[PDB]
Order: sequence, then C-alpha cells, then structure tokens
Amino acid sequence: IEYATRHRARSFIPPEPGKPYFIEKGLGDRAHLFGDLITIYAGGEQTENTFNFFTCEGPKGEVIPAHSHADTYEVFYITQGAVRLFVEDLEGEQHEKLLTPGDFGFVPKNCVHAYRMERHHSQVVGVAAGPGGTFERFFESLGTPAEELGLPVRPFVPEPEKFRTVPEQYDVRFRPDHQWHTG
Amino acid sequence: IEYATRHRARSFIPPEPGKPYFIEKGLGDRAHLFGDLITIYAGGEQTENTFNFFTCEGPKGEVIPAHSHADTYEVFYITQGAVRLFVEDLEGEQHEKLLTPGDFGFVPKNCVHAYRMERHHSQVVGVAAGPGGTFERFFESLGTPAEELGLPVRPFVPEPEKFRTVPEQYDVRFRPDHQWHTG
Ligand SMILES: O=c1c(O)c(-c2ccc(O)c(O)c2)oc2cc(O)cc(O)c12
Ligand SMILES: O=c1c(O)c(-c2ccc(O)c(O)c2)oc2cc(O)cc(O)c12
Ligand code: NI
Ligand code: NI
Repeated sequence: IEYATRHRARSFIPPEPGKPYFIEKGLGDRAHLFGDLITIYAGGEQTENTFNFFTCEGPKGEVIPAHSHADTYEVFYITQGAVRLFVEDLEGEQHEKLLTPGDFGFVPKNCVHAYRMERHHSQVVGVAAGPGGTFERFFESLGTPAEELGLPVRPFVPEPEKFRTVPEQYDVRFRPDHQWHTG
Repeated sequence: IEYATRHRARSFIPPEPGKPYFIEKGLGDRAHLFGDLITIYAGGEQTENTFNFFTCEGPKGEVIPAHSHADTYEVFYITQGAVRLFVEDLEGEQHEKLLTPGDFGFVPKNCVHAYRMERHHSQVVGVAAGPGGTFERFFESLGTPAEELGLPVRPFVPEPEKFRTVPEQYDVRFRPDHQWHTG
C-alpha cells in the first residue's frame, strides 16, 4: 500500500491530489525534532494548499522554543498525556493551561507560543495553515525526516545554521529570549 | 470564560480574531444531527476562512447518507471507538476501511463518501475546508445548535425542506441514489 512522493521514497500519502486514502495509526510521513515525533497525515498537496493534518508526540520534557507565525494559525488538540500550552496575545498578557486529552488550544497569527509535555508520550493533534499556505514540512526541514517508527531514542538537535536557513522558508519566527510570566 | 458570538449566546470561541483561547473537552459550539454530536472548536472566523476544527461523536448507528463536496476536503481522524469510512474515487472505485483510534481517512472533493460508527460513542476529529472556505456551520444548519452536553438523547431528524435549502448554502451534494458495494 506504499507510494513514492517528492517527500518520501516510502509514503502512505499518495502523490496525486484528488485521491482518497487511509493511513493506519503512526504511518504518516514522520519527522524528528528534539525529543518529539511529528507525523504528517495530510499536506498542502492534498488540499489545494488550504490546510494540513499532523500529530506531534514526545516524552516528558522542557518547554519548546518560543516562536510565532505571521500568516499561519495553529491548533492544539490533545489526544494523549497532558500538554501545557503557553500563549501571548497581541496586547501582551500571557496565559497557560494544562491541556488534557480532548482539551483544545488555538494560537492565532503573530501570537508568541510554546508547549510543554508533562506526561511521558503525550500526543497533540495539529493543524497549521493560513492565507499563504500550509507549513507541515517545516518539521522535517529544521529537524530530520525519519523512517523509524516510535519516539526518537535520542533528541535530534539541529545544527544552529538550520535555525536561519529555514525560518525564511516556513513562516516561523523564533524568540530565543522569551520569558513566560506564570511559572 | 464564556463569550457571546454571532453563532451562540454562550460560547468559548471568542467573537474577535487574533485572540488566543483554550476550550475544555466537550465545550466547543455544539450541534446535533441524527444521533450525532458535532462540537466546533474553531471556525472560519478564526483562521481567515482557511480552516476549521471539530469533533463528531455518536452511538453505534447506520451509515450516514452518502454525499459529496464540490469544493471541500475532509479529514477523518478517529479518537474513540471505531469508524468505517466509505469513499468512491473519481474513477468510480469504492473503498472501505474500519478506522480505529489513531487511524486517518481523507476525502478529497467530488468524492462520494459516508461513514458508519461501529462502537457506541465513537469519536472522529474532523477538518472540512477548501478554496471556497470552511464547512463547520453546516451541521447546526441541517440539524440544530444545541446547548446540552453529551450525545443527543434521541436523534434530531431534520425536515426534508432542510435537505433542499442547506446545499444552496453549504457545499453538500446528497446522493440517495448511491450504492456501496464493498460492504
Ligand atoms: O514552530 C513550531 C510549531 O508550530 C509546532 C506545533 C506543534 C504541534 C501543533 O499542533 C502545532 O500547531 C504546532 O511545534 C514545534 C516544535 C518545536 O520543537 C519547534 C518549533 O518551532 C515548533
Ligand atoms: O456532510 C457531512 C459531513 O461532511 C460530515 C463529517 C463528519 C465528520 C468529519 O470528520 C467530517 O470531515 C465530515 O458528517 C455528516 C453527518 C451527517 O449526518 C450528514 C452529513 O451530510 C455529513
Ligand atoms: Ni507554532
Ligand atoms: Ni462529507
């Protein structure tokens, strides 16, 4: 049931748009980025570039790098574990909430955010899209695509140069110095 | 905190875009259609009409009426129970798969589809959008908005005049003529 695409020599996402398809649990296109596994079930080529659908799952760990997107809206829908989401609104106040499976978090464009996984193997459902396309392939770009199944045994830490060549390709703006005012 | 919006007197989706928000499990805008509960956590007003985010849960039931979307792509991502997805491709080849939690189904536009829920209280995470915009307010339109939590105690059966008016507003082609071979 395997295809070959511009993204993977082995994929369960067909290369031709307008094709119905199913993908079993965990078999979307995969990518590592630090301790986490990102799995892509649908990309821009599936939806005339209107949206995507992916999951992000990883071990108990520290708050990911603060960042924003300018033309992209994000969804955080927890399916496993517990994840803490940090958002900063346009005015400037910062809110956090431990999101348990079934809970939902929305981060609008130009809003600074970050998430922390507070249970082992937590999992988040994600959508990331907007006016100027979908940004699913960001993860395998900054990080690495992976043929392995499961969590990375060891974090994939990108060499620092990736943090420049990529942000000007994937609508993402890191804020290496950021604060979080709530604990 | 509850807001008033153009869709609900009481809602956890803010009325104004650019505002980040959290919603607790089950507390999105709710709708009933047949025996199914649809819960909206994000609509077009949140993402500049690019995408939405909703869940669909219901009792073990019959196959929903077969239908198609001219300009809308559908995600089926199963979170509870098990859901059998029926799709017909553009070339007339029908396809059937039982989707268990973590499995993913994709229905591209113009593809005739229908789902059957095969465990009590199965749950599907959906996204329905395309070039034309987002689809979410369809369910409360064909069916009804709902203030209660939990599954409809008894199914909401829309008037046949709703079956005529709604497609003129939402992007749904009902197919009472369609036969599913696969089985
Ligand atoms: O930029 C990032 C981003 O957008 C997401 C993300 C994850 C899950 C979602 O559901 C979502 O909408 C977004 O994760 C990240 C994880 C990192 O380690 C580093 C990042 O830069 C991002
Ligand atoms: O047209 C319909 C539709 O699209 C969906 C749906 C459900 C879950 C999803 O995840 C999704 O993307 C779509 O349900 C329906 C249920 C009905 O009783 C009648 C319908 O006409 C639809
Ligand atoms: Ni982000
Ligand atoms: Ni449909």
